Amino acid sequence: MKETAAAKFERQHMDSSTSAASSSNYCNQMMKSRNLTKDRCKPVNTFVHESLADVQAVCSQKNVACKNGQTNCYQSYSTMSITDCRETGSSKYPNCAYKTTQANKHIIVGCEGNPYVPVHFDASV
Ligand SMILES: O=c1ccn([C@@H]2O[C@H](CO)[C@@H](OP(=O)(O)O)[C@H]2O)c(=O)[nH]1
Repeated sequence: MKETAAAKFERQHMDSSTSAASSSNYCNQMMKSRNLTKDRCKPVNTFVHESLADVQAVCSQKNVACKNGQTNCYQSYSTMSITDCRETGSSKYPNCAYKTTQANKHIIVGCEGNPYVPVHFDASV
């Protein structure tokens, strides 16, 4: 099989199946099930609770600078339901542990391809 950059973005950052984090253990479960903690704990990761179509649409919205200075980033006009997963103080690989926090923010993504879709999650603002 093959995984594209766009598909990896979906695996790492999309969860359209819920309107918001579904439990206090959501991040522990998702960071594991989406294979985001294989070799080390990832300190922060955001999941977006919106339709794929609505997130892909961001690539036709507000062009902004990525934090690294690249100019292929785009900010959403809409405010989106997101979950931020962040390591707790006691998290220690291979037993990675996360606090699940709900938010409603704009997202900033990097985009590529035809169709022109997200390949990178840059920030929420
Ligand atoms: O609000 C944020 C900021 C960063 N990241 C993620 O944290 C990592 C380092 O910045 C990135 O993961 P990556 O290298 O696989 O693309 C980025 O997507 C988030 O998930 N949410």
